[PDB]
Amino acid sequence: TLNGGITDMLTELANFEKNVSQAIHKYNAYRKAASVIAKYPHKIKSGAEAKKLPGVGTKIAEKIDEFLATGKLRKLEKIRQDDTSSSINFLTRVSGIGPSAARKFVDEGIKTLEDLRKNEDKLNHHQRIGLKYFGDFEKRIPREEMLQMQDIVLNEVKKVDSEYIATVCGSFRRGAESSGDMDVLLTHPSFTSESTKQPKLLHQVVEQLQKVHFITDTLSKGETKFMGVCQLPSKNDEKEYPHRRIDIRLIPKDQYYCGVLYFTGSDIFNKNMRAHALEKGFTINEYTIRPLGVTGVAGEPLPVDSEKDIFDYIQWKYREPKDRSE
DNA sequence: CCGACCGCGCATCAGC
DNA sequence: GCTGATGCGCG
DNA sequence: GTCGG
Ligand SMILES: [Ca+2]
Ligand SMILES: [Mg+2]
Ligand SMILES: [Mg+2]
Ligand SMILES: [Mg+2]
Repeated sequence: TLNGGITDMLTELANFEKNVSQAIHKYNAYRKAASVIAKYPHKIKSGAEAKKLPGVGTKIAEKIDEFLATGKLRKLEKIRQDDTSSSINFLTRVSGIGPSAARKFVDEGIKTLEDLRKNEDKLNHHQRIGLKYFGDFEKRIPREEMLQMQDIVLNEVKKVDSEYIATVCGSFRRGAESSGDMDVLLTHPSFTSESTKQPKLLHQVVEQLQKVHFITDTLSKGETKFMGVCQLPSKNDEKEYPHRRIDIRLIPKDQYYCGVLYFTGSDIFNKNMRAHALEKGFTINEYTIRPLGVTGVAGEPLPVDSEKDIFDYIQWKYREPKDRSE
């Protein structure tokens, strides 16, 4: 947190551009600058110093000078004062409400938690669950609780079929002491890039977890991706644990390494890595890495036997998960 | 300058 | 019903 | 908003 004041300001700018301006490229610009600054091992003394980092340009450097000088940013002070902007920023904190819906609700005079509660009829299923657990979803998950959650998911999955393999990814795999949610990567030998030998592979796991009352709500669900809600069991006489977000992704077994690279993140790391891939003449998704032809069209999937193979193709030294928290 | 900025699953809607 | 676009979300 | 060519 050497430069926490600066990274916080940039993150707030990023969110404004995403949520209010709907300017996704500016959102990404601010996030990139925040990330490069967060990893910079010196306390920043000037905008000039910051501008030497990639992703920090003239405008952000000027903002950093203002912030260092006064401890604030006039641009943000004004944004905080603005009713429409503040309302839109708030509503987007509900899962399922993005920039477009938030502005639509604000138009219709729905702009507070109270307003949402009285207008449940205007929400879709995802938004209604997001509102229901608004408080809980803002809380972080102590790694101690992530470990208990891991034990439950891994054991319940084993009970369904011993051939499943469940891997907890995201911030947890990066070694974080707390996580925003739980991300589970699932494989089964019956599901590969070549064939699907059993139907309902994801379904059966989701069903078992609902049966033991671990999964409590569903935000969205398909053949390969589940997004929903879960909760640890609590003991006699004790307060219940908060409800938590859970994501489950079923990946073809022979594409596990690309899948775990993707699902481990961070999100900014993934964007950085994929961009570099392109520069090197490859394209990366959660399934494969493929060479780009002279025309720029993706060729056939390259052989991958480890996460490190992917790094090797794009000529990056291997980075352990704990070093991917960008 | 300026285009180029990752990549994709699921839900919802418009148009047919 | 299907296809395509869009919104939202995952990392 | 940034920056590579
Ligand atoms: Ca996230
Ligand atoms: Mg996560
Ligand atoms: Mg996340
Ligand atoms: Mg997640």
